[PDB]
Amino acid sequence: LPNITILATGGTIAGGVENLVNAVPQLKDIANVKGEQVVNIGSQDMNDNVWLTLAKKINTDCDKTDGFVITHGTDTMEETAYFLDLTVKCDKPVVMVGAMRPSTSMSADGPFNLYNAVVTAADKASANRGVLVVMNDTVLDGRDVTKTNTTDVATFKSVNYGPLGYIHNGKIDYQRTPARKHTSDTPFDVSKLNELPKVGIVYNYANASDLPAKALVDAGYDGIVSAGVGNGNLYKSVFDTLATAAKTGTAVVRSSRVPTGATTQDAEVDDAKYGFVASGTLNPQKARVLLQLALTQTKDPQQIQQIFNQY
Amino acid sequence: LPNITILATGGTIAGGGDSATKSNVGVENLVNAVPQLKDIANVKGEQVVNIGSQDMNDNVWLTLAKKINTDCDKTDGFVITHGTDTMEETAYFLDLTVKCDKPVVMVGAMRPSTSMSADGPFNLYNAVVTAADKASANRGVLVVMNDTVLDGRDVTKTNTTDVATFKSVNYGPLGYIHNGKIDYQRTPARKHTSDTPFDVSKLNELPKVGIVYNYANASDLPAKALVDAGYDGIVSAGVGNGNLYKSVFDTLATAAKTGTAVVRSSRVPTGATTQDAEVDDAKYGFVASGTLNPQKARVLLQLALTQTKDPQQIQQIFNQY
Amino acid sequence: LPNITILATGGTIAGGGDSATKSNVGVENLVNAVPQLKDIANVKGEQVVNIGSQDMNDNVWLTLAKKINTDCDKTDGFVITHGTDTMEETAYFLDLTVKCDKPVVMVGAMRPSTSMSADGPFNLYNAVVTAADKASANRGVLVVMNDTVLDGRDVTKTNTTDVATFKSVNYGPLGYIHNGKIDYQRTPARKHTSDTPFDVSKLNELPKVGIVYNYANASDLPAKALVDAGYDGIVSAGVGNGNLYKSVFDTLATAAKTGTAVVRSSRVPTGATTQDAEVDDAKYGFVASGTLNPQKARVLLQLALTQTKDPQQIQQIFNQY
Amino acid sequence: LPNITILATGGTIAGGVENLVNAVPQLKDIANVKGEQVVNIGSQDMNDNVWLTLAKKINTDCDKTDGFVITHGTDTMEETAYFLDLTVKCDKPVVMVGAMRPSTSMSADGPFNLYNAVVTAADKASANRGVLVVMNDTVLDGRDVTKTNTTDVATFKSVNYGPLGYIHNGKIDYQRTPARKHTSDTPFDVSKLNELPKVGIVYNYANASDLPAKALVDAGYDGIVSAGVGNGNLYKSVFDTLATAAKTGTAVVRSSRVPTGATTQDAEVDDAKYGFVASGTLNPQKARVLLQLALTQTKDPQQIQQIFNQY
Repeated sequence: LPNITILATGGTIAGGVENLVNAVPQLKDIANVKGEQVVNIGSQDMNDNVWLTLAKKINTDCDKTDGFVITHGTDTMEETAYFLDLTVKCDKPVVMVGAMRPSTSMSADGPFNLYNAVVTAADKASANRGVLVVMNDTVLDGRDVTKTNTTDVATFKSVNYGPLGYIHNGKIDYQRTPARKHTSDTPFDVSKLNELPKVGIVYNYANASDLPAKALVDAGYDGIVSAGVGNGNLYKSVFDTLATAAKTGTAVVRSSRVPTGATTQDAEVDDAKYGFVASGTLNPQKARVLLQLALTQTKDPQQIQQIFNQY
Repeated sequence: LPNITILATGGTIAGGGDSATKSNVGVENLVNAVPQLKDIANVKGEQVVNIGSQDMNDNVWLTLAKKINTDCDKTDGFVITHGTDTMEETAYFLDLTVKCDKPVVMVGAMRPSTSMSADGPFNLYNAVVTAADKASANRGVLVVMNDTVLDGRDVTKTNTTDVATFKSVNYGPLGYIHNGKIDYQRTPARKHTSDTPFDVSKLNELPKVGIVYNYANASDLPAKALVDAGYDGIVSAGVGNGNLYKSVFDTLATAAKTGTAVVRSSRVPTGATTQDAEVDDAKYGFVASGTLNPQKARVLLQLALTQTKDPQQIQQIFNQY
Repeated sequence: LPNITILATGGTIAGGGDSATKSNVGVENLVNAVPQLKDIANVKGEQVVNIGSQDMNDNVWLTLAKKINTDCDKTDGFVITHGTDTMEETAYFLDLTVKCDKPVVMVGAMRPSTSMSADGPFNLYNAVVTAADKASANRGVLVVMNDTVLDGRDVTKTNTTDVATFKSVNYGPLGYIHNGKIDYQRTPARKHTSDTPFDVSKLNELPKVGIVYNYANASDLPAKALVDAGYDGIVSAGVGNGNLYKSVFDTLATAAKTGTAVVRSSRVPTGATTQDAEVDDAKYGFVASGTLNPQKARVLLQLALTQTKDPQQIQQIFNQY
Repeated sequence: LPNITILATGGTIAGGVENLVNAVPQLKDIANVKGEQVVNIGSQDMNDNVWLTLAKKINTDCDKTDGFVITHGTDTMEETAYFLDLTVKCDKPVVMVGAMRPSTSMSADGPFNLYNAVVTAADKASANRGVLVVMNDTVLDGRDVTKTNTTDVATFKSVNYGPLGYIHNGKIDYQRTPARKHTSDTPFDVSKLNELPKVGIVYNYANASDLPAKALVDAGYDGIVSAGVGNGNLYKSVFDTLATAAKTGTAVVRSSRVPTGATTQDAEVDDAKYGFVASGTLNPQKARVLLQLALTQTKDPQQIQQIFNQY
């Protein structure tokens, strides 16, 4: 059976980490499982330092195991998954998993989610598909996956392009793979980084204040992601503040608060005139992930736009 | 035929039929752009304001509510043409502040009126059908898009470009439109229009309420900037079931005990931010938004703050409207 | 605490808590498999029948309706445990024939009770919560699955394996359940339970109604076989908005003028099969099903045929229930 | 500009076929369009003879054009699309398109759907993705696409695995391609066939009659697809009739009336014992398509099951 490493970032999702094989004994029939506690935080407190720790650990320990499962809180799992999708260089499956119900609650979803995550990490067909999220019997790619509902066990969906495969009786039928470049096909190399460029997110809505945007600019933030209205549009005072900042060198990415679809180039904002970048199907928190990593390579809006077109 | 007033807030959502007859109009041309409006209503148009909906603001909201409430006895129903980007916010504001019980229907277009297969003309026709239907009364303010009647509280823009973008993502639509007929199977249970206490006829401004986003390694600077500006309320677009990044939590905990109303909503597009989850709202003086997303929670918080600053009373408001 | 009766129609959807105490139950063990039922209700269980729901039939339907109507005054609410494959059919049959106004809630499980992360226990808990809630009365027969309360008319199985499969795909759910509390925001407008004329207490059989599928190059032999057997009604699972393959159309046109009731439904999983579309129903004597899918249209057609054979009166029934 | 052939099977969807460039003049700016009327029927009357005509025409005329657009009624478009997905051997885009509103109705969707279908057929990136359906600004694969709503212009969706790309301003961002084998990677060759094996569909529901199933068996049908309940289950009397028929050599495929998900092997029916085949994510009408073509190659249930696992 394959050697699978479980990297935990918080509390247990079934039934500490070295006792998962006794909480889910059926794991022993599909893998030899070894567990390590990397951090212990709630995922609402996820941060850049944990991201760097996780990427470096996977890239360092790749040769010591056949696949990785990362147990993670659901709140920010979609952000961590995409960060690792862009920075992991390991050739072996990396699978993120969580639980929408507490492990001690009735009909807890964690045990079977963990089982199916280990199935996915052990499947030779899972390799070269990027970093994966496995939730509710489904294999999802780290780029498009997002939390769609605040409480449903079925909350995680790839809302623009769909799942990669479904799991039944411990077997996966993969019918899709992400076309955007991931893992060893990206230039992002965080092995020597102690920190990431500073990128914040501002919301747009009727009568929106420019004060949040101005505060990030005044703090010297390297980039700002706009959660715009509709197809990435901005309330006038927010636009004005971000347009001035882009002329001073702040990177500005237009995303959307709208939960599906793409913030497109060639719409109602002349991005080239203002020095802005359109996020495509990346939602604001995912756009932040790629913008931070883009800013490790370049500050030029045309080159950042090309990054947002390839990854 | 019913008298229907169209209130325009921006550009035309339907064009055509405007060839001149003299050798030598705007909203008044809609009866020529969509000539079959004649079959279903007596239409009169007024241009209230002309702005893109990404620049929607409190002043336009107050103008619309006051106009509808003042002109209720002069017409049988209202249609408001509005940009799609913030329609869901205006719809809910009017849902809470309109006291006319005659139908008020909002409508827009996801394709330009000059484009191939423009959706505006048929959307406008169906909006007038809805405003003319006696069965549409007493259901609150409505949004009519893509052959569907949606209630103003739950309706939201779900896709950046699709003509089918507007959905009531938690509780579903009220009715579907086919061949100019509506089969209504639902009505909102939350209190609306004349069953709310919100009365803005005499108000010239609304309490200041801003929105902050949560994500990994979120800065507290947006929240701090609102607090420094003396904002009356702050809505948090939380992660998951309304949770907060530690730095943002710290600032909002301070703000809630120092005279700021704090509502926990969620960046997650469906589902409720609940009480009795993983944030002790009673300890911190916070309010949970329920199924109201951040921009909709801002609407209700602004209006709540015209009545009260007490967090327990604001929570009751968020449990009733 | 309310008295809640559980009527089981098959295997247990929750297990455990059954260790013996003597050195030397089935549905009666559910209070041990889900011990927190004690916190919310006084539960008594009866095994009505024991079958897989793919073998559901008219006799079980009649038994359930009669039992609920007979035992209504002996309890405060009912929960029916049922297989998922045909739950949506039984739910609608009971929605039309139950005359008790106390809550009747159906519940099932998409994972075996012995499996990892089995959904049955929490589904049953939430079903009892719903049946015990005074607010659940007068909303018709309900289905409670995956923390959601769904009305029996619109609820359908949308996925072959997902625990979240049951959805009200046209008009949405009535309420969501969190921490043992329901926030109801909707109720069905179509007439149900004591507002219908359908009374099956004295009936030992139901009219014969079959379903035929439409597709490219569809054979007329299924339809002809029903007609030859003297079926009282035939439901067509049409293509698109209720359309029929030419050979099937020919047979059903003949059947409708020769004493068979013919209802046009659709294999398409959401939306209505409408009147005034591309099938002249008046000319052919057909009835359009609206949002009722084929198996749900069969339920209403069977019951319509206990009252009338007249296609105009059956159409009115399909417009009211 | 590319040469695009429009093959019409019914009435016009914009504004006969030789006049589409004047109904949608913007087509002239993206392609040189030539139109042919192959048949003129409503798609509710679609049939095997039209399917054979279309496949042979595309395979014969492949060298004479750069891509194909087929105008088709929406009712059975998902069946024709999958038939062609399995039988077209041409290396050039084949794109199906229709309209949910009449061409003479307000806000008719046909004109822009046709424009976007020609965009897709002209895009070099559309090749080698199988037969496509283009509806409501979206490119969908012929296998998974299905009509989800009776009237909505947005009705067509790939409900299990998602779309291949979205179209904005005449440009497509493809992020997916079907993994199941299609077009020139299948063995199905209809170039010399005058007819297809007889395959019918029976519905399952409470108290279901076995008489439809028995009628198809008595007519000597080569195959029967069951629209089962849940995960492909059958009402007892239908099961019994189909089990007896399978022992006599009738091919029997279990599908489901449930609109998403897979009728799986290793569930509540012992397919190997009874000689049945599980359809996977193919719905009943799509399962019929593949079963008919399977039966041109083999009558053995294990070999038919392998076909349903590869195509």
